[PDB]
Amino acid sequence: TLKVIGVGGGGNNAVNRMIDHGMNNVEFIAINTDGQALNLSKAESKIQIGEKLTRGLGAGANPEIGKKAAEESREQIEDAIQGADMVFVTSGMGGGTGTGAAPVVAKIAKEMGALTVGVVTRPFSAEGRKRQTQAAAGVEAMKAAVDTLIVIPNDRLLDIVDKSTPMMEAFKEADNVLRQGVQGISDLIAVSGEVNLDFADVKTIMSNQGSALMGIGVSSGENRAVEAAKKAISSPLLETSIVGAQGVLMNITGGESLSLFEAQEAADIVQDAADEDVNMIFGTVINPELQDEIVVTVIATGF
Amino acid sequence: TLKVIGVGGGGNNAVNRMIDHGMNNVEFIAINTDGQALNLSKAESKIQIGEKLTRGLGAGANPEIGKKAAEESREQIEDAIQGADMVFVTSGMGGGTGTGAAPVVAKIAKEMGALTVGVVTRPFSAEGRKRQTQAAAGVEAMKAAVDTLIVIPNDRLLDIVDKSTPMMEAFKEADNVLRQGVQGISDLIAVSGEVNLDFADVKTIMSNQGSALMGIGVSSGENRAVEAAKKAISSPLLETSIVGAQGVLMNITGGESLSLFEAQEAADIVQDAADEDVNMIFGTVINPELQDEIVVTVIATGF
Ligand SMILES: Nc1nc2c(ncn2[C@@H]2O[C@H](COP(=O)(O)OP(=O)(O)OP(=O)(O)O)[C@@H](O)[C@H]2O)c(=O)[nH]1
Ligand SMILES: Nc1nc2c(ncn2[C@@H]2O[C@H](COP(=O)(O)OP(=O)(O)OP(=O)(O)O)[C@@H](O)[C@H]2O)c(=O)[nH]1
Ligand SMILES: [Mg+2]
Ligand SMILES: [Mg+2]
Repeated sequence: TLKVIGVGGGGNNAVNRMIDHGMNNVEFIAINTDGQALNLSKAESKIQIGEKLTRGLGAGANPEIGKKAAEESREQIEDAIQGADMVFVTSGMGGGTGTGAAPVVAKIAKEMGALTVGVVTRPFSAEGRKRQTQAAAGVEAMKAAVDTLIVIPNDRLLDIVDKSTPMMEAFKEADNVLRQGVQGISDLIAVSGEVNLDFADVKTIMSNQGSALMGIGVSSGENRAVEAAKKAISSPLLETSIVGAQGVLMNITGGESLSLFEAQEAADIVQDAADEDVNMIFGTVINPELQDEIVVTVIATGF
Repeated sequence: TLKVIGVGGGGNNAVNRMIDHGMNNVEFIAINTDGQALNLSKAESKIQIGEKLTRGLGAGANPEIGKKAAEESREQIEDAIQGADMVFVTSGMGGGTGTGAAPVVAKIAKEMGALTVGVVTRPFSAEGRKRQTQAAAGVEAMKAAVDTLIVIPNDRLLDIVDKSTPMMEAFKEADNVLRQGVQGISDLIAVSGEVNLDFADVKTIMSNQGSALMGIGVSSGENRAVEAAKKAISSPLLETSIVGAQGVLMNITGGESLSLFEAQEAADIVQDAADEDVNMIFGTVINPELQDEIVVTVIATGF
């Protein structure tokens, strides 16, 4: 009676999240151009489009490919729609597959008679200008091919999460913040007994200082070192009041691939942000359970 | 070498979170007045204080009890400190146990020679005026008994989570938002086949409307009905632009205890917020996996 079709990479991930969470009496269909990513989809129906233009590879962030690739497979798409009274076209706008194919997939199911509802997201502004522009063009194309369209701008995703967070889960977040503050110091000073830092350095930093401020920044990807350091500096506690810090304690924790040059980089970032006479000591921790994300946590004292 | 002591209810929950997450080379101690809650603590060291004043019950949000209850057990507290070079006093300020005992526990370990570091949180402003005032008094007492004090105001917890959220986890949140939007409609209309709503009502609401806006609000506790409805109305998509909605679709999902009067209440809240000529239909879903929290999700159309 109801069919939900995830088109694109992020569209498939949302569908897989709809399945892992208990969802019944809905028929799932995964549409994508990445051959490998469709193998990861838990959806019953899987449709690969545009194999002649991509050879099983991704659409390559070009929405013009996504438009044609969906047109080349008009046959198979209509077959999966058959029998549906209402259809959900869930996609992430800004890419090449979802940005181009989702409007096509919508117009097919709409002209086939079903109630076509689009449920899409605008990308984060940090993803670049081109991805935002392509998304805007796709949302306009989506609006002209659906009965109703739901637009989720990722820039306002933080507040949607806040209103959808119960008070029980809120304290669980506060629990993890207290953990990150304590672990950020203990994993740096008392580190078993091969080679690490000592105590007298930490003593001078925190002995009878008084009020302290904390910042946490987690980042991954190419420029993960600069980004994680920037995120930690712009936390509400330290964005306006690290320049007066006379003592700084920094913990950088990363996966197996965490280079030592990457550690000095984030250290130099926090060091420059602090006072000129700052007394900064830092160290590095290798937690392999983190795949390739780093967690820069910094404590500031003095004032 | 390092000891972390969670004093109070929330203090124990943070310690248990420090243990479930892989944390090594630290000695955990749980201090509290709730006899049952200390049975739930995974900490190796457990200390119940003030059994004569509370008989194993909670301190009752009176910080004066927490001060004496920690003084009555000065003996056992000093025994757990012994051998520590640095001690962490993690507590939630605003209560009765943590607000009063944590300053005492800190001054004991500080005069015993260890490096005393306080890691506490201010309560949410939504928790009341008295709990904020008691926390402010306790933070002042904490500051006068520790070497350094870390203050986490829960009002700014949302931004700390944002900077500590990697881009991989950010899309996982967006995945769950798309799920909540689609599930909020499918669980309302096509509901198997005993007794529920029909299709022609949903057809008139969404046929050729165009742009739509979504709001999600999750709440639990005593006044959970009004709160969850208020949270959904003040989402970034609907807080400024539901008054012009000519059609509203509302899904209220709750646990086993979800009363039917509770459903009409939240419906009347959203109904009043919309336009006078609004065409609102709604329904109720019982998901027992939710213990006692409700999830009000609302779709708006028209404009
Ligand atoms: N909900 C959700 N959105 C995502 C996810 N990953 C990326 N996005 C968003 O979707 C936009 C486009 O990414 P994709 O959907 O993967 O692009 P695609 O069309 O599937 O991939 P290409 O065929 O190479 O163009 C990005 O700008 C992100 O904002 C995800 O895992 N979940
Ligand atoms: N980190 C964290 N903080 C919490 C948690 N629960 C409550 N809090 C905060 O702690 C403050 C006081 O709550 P509790 O710590 O439970 O008070 P308590 O002293 O342990 O309990 P009483 O002995 O009855 O006074 C509240 O205002 C909350 O803001 C939690 O689970 N984790
Ligand atoms: Mg992809
Ligand atoms: Mg308690």
